[PDB]
Amino acid sequence: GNPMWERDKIIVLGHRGYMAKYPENSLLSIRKAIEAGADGVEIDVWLSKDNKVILMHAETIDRTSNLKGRQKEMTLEELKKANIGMGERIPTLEEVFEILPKDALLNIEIKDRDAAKEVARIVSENNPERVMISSFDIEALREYRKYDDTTIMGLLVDKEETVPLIPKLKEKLNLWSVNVPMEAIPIIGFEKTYQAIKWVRSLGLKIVLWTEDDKLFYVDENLKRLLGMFEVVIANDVERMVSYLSSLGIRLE
Repeated sequence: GNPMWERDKIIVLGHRGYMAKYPENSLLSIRKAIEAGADGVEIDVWLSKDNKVILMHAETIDRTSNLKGRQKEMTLEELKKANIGMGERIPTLEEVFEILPKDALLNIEIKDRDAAKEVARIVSENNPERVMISSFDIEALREYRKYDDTTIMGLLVDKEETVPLIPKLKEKLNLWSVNVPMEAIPIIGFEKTYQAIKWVRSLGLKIVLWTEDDKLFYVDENLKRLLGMFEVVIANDVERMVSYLSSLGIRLE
């Protein structure tokens, strides 16, 4: 189907660019991720008051920037006025596609269903084959699918009750993957998590693994025990992940 995401090699993306070492959701972290050997990056996007797709994880700029405010209620000039760490400014999605290699993977996490239209447009101009759209918000995935029905799409899951719904969401939304947090292993148990992933894969879905704490990849060799059950890992520390996967012999470089 899609040779950019369907590989025999494990895909490594940097979480918010490279948030273990550089400012999150910044243009600097993105370049740094690619140079450390990431296949690409995951970013969080919202829609600004004046209709620009901007990168930011939280619903306010309090925590990562020196200013305050809800970015949905602000314009792009007011936002390019923040410092998000190391002199970086809040980037727009267009700036991200300018910075990235034209072949580099981009996992856009839509945090704002209002952004779906603009995200689909920008994406159609910038080589969609290398884009994955994901969201915890099903209505954001649904809205995205009104504009673009071919781009690779992943459902992010943070609640146990979403899992039985996956077969129907797969059909409603033409899902390629389910994006699973490593935190599920402690919270619901390793074996339950394993069986759940096995079941999702039996539906013909691929698996993206993410986490808020890269320790959870390495403790109790959680990721090693899942070898063969994931296509993509989203790592806060790209260098550590690339080395680790090299050390297992499964991913070159």
